[PDB]
Amino acid sequence: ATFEIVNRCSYTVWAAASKGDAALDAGGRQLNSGESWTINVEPGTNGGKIWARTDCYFDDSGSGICKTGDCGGLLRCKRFGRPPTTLAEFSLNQYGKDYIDISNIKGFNVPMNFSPTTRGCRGVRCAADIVGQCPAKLKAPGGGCNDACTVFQTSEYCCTTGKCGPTEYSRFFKRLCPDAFSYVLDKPTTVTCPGSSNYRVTFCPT
Repeated sequence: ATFEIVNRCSYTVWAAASKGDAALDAGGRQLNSGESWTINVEPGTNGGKIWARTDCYFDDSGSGICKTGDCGGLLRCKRFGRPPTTLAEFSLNQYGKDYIDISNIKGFNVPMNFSPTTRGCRGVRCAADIVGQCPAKLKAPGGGCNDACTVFQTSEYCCTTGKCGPTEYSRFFKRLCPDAFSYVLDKPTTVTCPGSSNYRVTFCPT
């Protein structure tokens, strides 16, 4: 499957793509404002994610640091990124269908649209100014809006036992972005697409 990753932000981002224990395609690349990077993701990839990283520095070897979304200091990510990260999440070719969503469970750094480029389903979007409107206690001093689990490390925020409810903090993310997951047990906003669909992830869609 193809994923065209498009940076519409006015700032550079370093795109990342991983399924947690491995890179997808090259795993990461710099995207200046306006640039597009097309990746190939193997059919059947389960639990893949794409995200933006901000304010990165990399040496000649591809080692360094990002202020949001850092994946072990690598340009080419092999693992998931450090919160806060808005997440485009997908599982492909799962009993004949693809499943896509956006999540704010690991916080928010960059606004996102995640849409099919092929027929048969709708896109999802989280494009509100979550960083600007972020509750004081959630603001990440390194940049972005943290989720409550990251900040407070409680069973209720992290849904550790599988029995958690919405919270004042999850309701903030849900109010700004109704079509993204706000907490682990949120009413799902996952979209079913035809198996083997192709996609575009656009940072800063509006």
